[PDB]
Amino acid sequence: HHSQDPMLSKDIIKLLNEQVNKEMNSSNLYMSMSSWCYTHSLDGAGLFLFDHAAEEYEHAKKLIIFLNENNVPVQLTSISAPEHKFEGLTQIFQKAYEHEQHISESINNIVDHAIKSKDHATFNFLQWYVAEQHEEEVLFKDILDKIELIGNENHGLYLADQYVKGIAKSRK
Amino acid sequence: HHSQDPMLSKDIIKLLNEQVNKEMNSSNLYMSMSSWCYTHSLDGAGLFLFDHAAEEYEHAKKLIIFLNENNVPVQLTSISAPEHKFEGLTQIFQKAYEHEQHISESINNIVDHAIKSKDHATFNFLQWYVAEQHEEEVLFKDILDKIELIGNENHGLYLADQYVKGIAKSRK
Amino acid sequence: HHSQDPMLSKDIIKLLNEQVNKEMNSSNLYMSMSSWCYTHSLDGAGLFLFDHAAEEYEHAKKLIIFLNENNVPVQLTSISAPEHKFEGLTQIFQKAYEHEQHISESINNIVDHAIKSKDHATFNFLQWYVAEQHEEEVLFKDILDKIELIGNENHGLYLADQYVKGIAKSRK
Amino acid sequence: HHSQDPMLSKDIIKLLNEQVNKEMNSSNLYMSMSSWCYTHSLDGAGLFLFDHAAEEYEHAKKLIIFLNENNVPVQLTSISAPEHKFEGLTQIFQKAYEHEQHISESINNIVDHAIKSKDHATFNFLQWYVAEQHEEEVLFKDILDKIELIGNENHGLYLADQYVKGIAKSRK
Amino acid sequence: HHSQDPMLSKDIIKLLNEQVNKEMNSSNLYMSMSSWCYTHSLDGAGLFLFDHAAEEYEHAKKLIIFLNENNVPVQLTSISAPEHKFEGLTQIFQKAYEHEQHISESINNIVDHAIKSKDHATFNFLQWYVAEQHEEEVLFKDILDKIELIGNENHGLYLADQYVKGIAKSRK
Amino acid sequence: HHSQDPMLSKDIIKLLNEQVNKEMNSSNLYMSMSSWCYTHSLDGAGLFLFDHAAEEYEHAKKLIIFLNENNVPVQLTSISAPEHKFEGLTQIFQKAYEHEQHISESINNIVDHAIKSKDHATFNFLQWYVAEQHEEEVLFKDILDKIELIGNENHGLYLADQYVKGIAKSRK
Ligand SMILES: [Fe+3]
Ligand SMILES: [Fe+3]
Ligand SMILES: [Fe+3]
Ligand SMILES: [Fe+3]
Ligand SMILES: [Fe+3]
Ligand SMILES: [Fe+3]
Ligand SMILES: [Fe+3]
Ligand SMILES: [Fe+3]
Ligand SMILES: [Fe+3]
Ligand SMILES: [Fe+3]
Ligand SMILES: [Fe+3]
Ligand SMILES: [Fe+3]
Ligand SMILES: [Fe+3]
Ligand SMILES: [Fe+3]
Ligand SMILES: [Fe+3]
Repeated sequence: HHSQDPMLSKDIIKLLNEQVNKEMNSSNLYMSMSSWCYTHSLDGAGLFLFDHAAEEYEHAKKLIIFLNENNVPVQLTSISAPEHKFEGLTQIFQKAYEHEQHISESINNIVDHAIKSKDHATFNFLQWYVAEQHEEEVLFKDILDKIELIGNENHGLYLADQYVKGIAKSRK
Repeated sequence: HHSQDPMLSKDIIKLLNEQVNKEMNSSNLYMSMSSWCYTHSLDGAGLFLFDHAAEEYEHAKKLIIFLNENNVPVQLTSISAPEHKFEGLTQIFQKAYEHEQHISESINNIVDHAIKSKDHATFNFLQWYVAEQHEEEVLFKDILDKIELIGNENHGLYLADQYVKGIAKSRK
Repeated sequence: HHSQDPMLSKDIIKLLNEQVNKEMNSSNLYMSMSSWCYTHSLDGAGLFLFDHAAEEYEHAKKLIIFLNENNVPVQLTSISAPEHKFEGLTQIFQKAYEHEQHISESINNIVDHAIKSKDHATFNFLQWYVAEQHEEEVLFKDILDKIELIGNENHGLYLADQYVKGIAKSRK
Repeated sequence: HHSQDPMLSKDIIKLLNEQVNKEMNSSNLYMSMSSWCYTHSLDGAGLFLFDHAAEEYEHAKKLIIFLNENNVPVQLTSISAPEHKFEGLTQIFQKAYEHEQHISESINNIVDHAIKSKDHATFNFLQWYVAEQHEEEVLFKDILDKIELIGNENHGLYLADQYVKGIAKSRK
Repeated sequence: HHSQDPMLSKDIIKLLNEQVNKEMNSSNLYMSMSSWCYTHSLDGAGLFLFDHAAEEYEHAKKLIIFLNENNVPVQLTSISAPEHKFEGLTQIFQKAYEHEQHISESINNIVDHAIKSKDHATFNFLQWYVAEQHEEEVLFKDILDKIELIGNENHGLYLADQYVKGIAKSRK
Repeated sequence: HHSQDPMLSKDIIKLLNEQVNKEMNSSNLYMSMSSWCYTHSLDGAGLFLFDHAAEEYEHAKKLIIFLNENNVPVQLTSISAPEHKFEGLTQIFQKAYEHEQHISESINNIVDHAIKSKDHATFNFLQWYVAEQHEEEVLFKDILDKIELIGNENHGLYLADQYVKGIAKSRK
């Protein structure tokens, strides 16, 4: 039997499939960061990063659904093992914020290509993703700001972890 | 500051981490099978396999939570690129059933090791997973039996896909 | 058409099929004991033993369901005619308690074999059955204890039968 | 102590006891037919025949209750091992319908004997059983008619099994 | 009058009776630790440890109930006078965590012996206890981790005690 | 840091700590009596005495709470092993009633000393305990009276145990 061709252009297909893989890679990075926190008495950050990891995978799934509905083959590549070597809470959140900036840039690039290609189905679809990623990037900026404001001296780590725990609980 | 040592034995830690990675690999395999179905006019099987993929990832997350609570570092490996080329619906479900048999065996091995090691915290924890995996294995056996009973001749693929669609919707 | 092979090992299949037949045999034994009581003015014990007979058959049915779901042929043998010759209420409950001990032993043997064979699907499945059989064995111990405490002298049988009637009614 | 004599005549006692044993035999036959269906990818028929088997045992229990209330000893015989080898769905339902015809005849015989003996307590008691058996006999006639109308060619078995599955679910 | 023999084996009887006494030793230890905290301005830890002591006694009672139902004599030994002198909050929780590890090991040993003896009534019964003990052991690990993360330096004791107070209140 | 001195006098501290240990001893005695009843077919008395044992420990805990709130160190001594051998139901309740009389005397002594010392905080606190102990003493007098009224002959033990069972259940 004959099935209809992919409804999206080759360039958009490539960008979206790359994004699915990016989100899967991201989810594993956050699981690794989460585990570091949990094994270093930082269960507030552990919980926050675990729930964030789960959310990034939810994004991957929503992108997959869009590919499926457009008859676009989902092309899953090898998901690289995440980094696991971390120096401390501040470094983890510094890395995480930089990572979120990279994710934001990647989404901006897809949306820009959708505009250039006149693919307004894809442009319109990605709007929830633009909005949610913006919220996540801001969130990581705010947490990093707070960790750096508190510091790590006299009970600093405890204060920071409890702050992050509060955020984790308020979001679930 | 000093954090407490992992609460599980070395062998159990390794088997559980390997299981997390098995479930992640499984989830990506099912996403790939799902995509094949969606791109070959089999949206019933597509939906079923997508939802199943998401469920295997849920299992991975529950395993991660247990590792976290026991102060056990989670070691995520590189998740292999799943098979993407398939012959048809029957082959996909034949492969899936064999895969579920492998997953069941892997869990049996962990539970057996927990008994031998006298790790009854882990034995007790794994019981939901034993039960859910058994249900999933039986489910794939049943779907494969039904696909083989219907066959591929005449409107066979349509009938089989609609049957699988019904299961997918009922499990939501 | 091809149907999938039994999902359980040959040894486990044999043990479970034997257990189905054991429960059917047990249900008929209890019906016989019940009838003896009803025809000797002991309607309290009659009701109790009838309802117990029905419960043992419910166990047989649940075991059958498990065999069915695993694609295991149910092999029903001849169900031997139950003993019908009884001396009195005490003897009936002495025999019944010994019988329940035998049933408990038989279940212990299946669970032990499941562990040895690493069949944790079956181990996990049998847990409701282990728990319920334990309750039933304890119940028969308690009733036998009470019958022996009361005795059969001045209104003893009436007192014992009314005691058992109370239990029967409280359980339904 | 003295217990009152059986309240029913010798002939009626024998026919009723024989009927209890007939229903027990019937229940085991249907369990065997059900198992054949479940192991040959016919889970619709499997479910239907399992539930029917359980219902025949319910009839046996109601007959036993009546014997008990009339101070009539229940005489349980050895329940024969049921047929376990079958040719297919059509043969199973052909055999089942013939079996239901036999059961209907057996009940007709008891009711007739009750009239001849002027045992109107028994005649009156049996009316629910006459009514329920008639419904069951008609049901098996209808299912057999449908299996024969569909046939075994093409997707015939699948269609027939799904039809029977629908009936099974609607009767729950 | 004759009462039925104990329903458990001599070895299991010994292990379970030892466990009852272990829980009653534990309960008294925690009451003593709790008192130390209350008399040294640590009412958060005082409350937590008092409530924990009460819970260990609840476990002892549940074990006693199981012994009673199996006609097993409860053999209460002398309960040793608990340690009453302590160095501080960190030492108390270090000692408590080590103690909970010992309790976990003791339960693992009973469960292992139940498996070896084929006593699946006892195995099944102990599962709530395995699960609850695991939660308690994890809890003490978590509290010790937090006490160590905070430290005893300027306001440290206050912060740690308030943290423990929050846990105590949330578990009520 | 400085913690405030105990708020009670040395004599009152001694009497209250002695009372905590008395109640713990009492609870273990009643657990032993309960077990005797349970292993000699007297589950009515078994349940009653088990629940009473638990209640005596509840008293111990309430006393401990009062010591804690007054910054008074709790001084737990060795709890000696309870008597495990008994002659029968009457003997157990005779011993129990005498024991309750002793407990009542001990409380009277503390209250008297509180009045003499002008410790009206303690006098006021103990009023629930005076009232509850009075009810318990009266209860054991009533049960002993009933056991003696019934006797040990001709179903006497059964009648007495059932009477006590009724009280146990009504107090739950
Ligand atoms: Fe993000
Ligand atoms: Fe994102
Ligand atoms: Fe501070
Ligand atoms: Fe699975
Ligand atoms: Fe799985
Ligand atoms: Fe039983
Ligand atoms: Fe049973
Ligand atoms: Fe009497
Ligand atoms: Fe019928
Ligand atoms: Fe019938
Ligand atoms: Fe058709
Ligand atoms: Fe504990
Ligand atoms: Fe414990
Ligand atoms: Fe008292
Ligand atoms: Fe008292």
